[PDB]
Amino acid sequence: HVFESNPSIRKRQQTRLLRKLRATLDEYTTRVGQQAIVLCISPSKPNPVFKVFGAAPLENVVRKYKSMILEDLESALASELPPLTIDGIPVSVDKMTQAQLRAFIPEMLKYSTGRGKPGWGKESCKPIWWPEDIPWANVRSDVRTEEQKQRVSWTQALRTIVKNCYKQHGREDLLYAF
Amino acid sequence: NSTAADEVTAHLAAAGPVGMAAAAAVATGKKRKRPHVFESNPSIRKRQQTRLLRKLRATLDEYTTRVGQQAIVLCISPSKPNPVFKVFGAAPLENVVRKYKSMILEDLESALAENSELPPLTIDGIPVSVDKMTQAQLRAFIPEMLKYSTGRGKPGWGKESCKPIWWPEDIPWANVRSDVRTEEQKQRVSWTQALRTIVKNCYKQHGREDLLYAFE
DNA sequence: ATGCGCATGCGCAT
DNA sequence: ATGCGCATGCGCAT
Repeated sequence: HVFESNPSIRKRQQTRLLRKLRATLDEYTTRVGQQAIVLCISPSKPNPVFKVFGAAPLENVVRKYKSMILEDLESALASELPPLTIDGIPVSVDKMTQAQLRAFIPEMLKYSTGRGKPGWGKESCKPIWWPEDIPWANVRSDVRTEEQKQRVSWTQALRTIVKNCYKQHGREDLLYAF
Repeated sequence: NSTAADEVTAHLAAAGPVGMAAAAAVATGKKRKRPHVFESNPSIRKRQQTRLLRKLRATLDEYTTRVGQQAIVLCISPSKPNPVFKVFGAAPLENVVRKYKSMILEDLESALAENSELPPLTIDGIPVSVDKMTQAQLRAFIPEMLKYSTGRGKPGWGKESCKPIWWPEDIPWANVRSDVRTEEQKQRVSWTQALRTIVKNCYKQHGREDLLYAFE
């Protein structure tokens, strides 16, 4: 998507998306039975909008933090690939489990190639950085030769897939968490 | 916020602070007359949580891009020892909010403060039926259930002097870490069913079979 | 001695 | 066509 430069269209979209956020969140909080809120902010003068909606009592709890969150936010304000984080927490590539790597790699691929679907098994879709000793095949199930498995554990091969991608894009800053 | 006035939210609210958080969340929606209802099956509920978080992330992304405005979703489960506190959305608001995990958790817990030898069956504080637990959850639960049932810190796996009186006759008295049944035993009863039988037998023996079937 | 949690396959909804 | 998440062994810290 793109920022909507026309304000009339921007207010139309805001209304549509905010409302869709409310309906999706209401479905989430009821069906999952979990406290969750959406928080939207604009520090525009002279009255910044601090809009919270979702589950009670989380909604009123978060509202009490308007002044502090607004303060802290003005302040933070003072080749793309995902950061090495699983659920908002940073992980070393060497810290990720096989299960974390199997989930991380298809997301990484989307960023690296631009494709929503990787096209496993089609050589025309294989990235240039794909490791030479790993078949271009769904990481769902290791299909390497049995001697390949003796040399390199599957967890280590999966880490190599990730390391090759970040280095190919020159994103050591993300891989090593500078 | 009055949660006792519906059976599902009633059972949720009596499970403790995680369940009170859940009951209050479901009750928020009952006030808006919304169509949906809570999902008692933890495998379906996990699947819906995944689908629905994906949709929220995508809508937050579109909103933040098209409207140009910082926006996050925050989800919390006040569990112990590790509470769920996931924030996602626009940066840097995402990281601003993360720094208040401490305060927001204690503030949520405050606002929510408004007879069995055997523990309740819950997944991360949410009541669950024994027939809906996964194999991993049953296998992890059994050694904790043995501590409660026998009072022993160590179960003495394989010591016949430690085998519980309710232990199922067609399962070796052996660490549920690894199924050591014979192949014919394995063909007759799935490992998940055997593990359910271990649990069911224990609760039956203690007279607390009512703790086994949350939400039917 | 014993259970936490990874490894990894693979069912199956997508 | 594709990746979530359950089934179970087992490494290994305790």
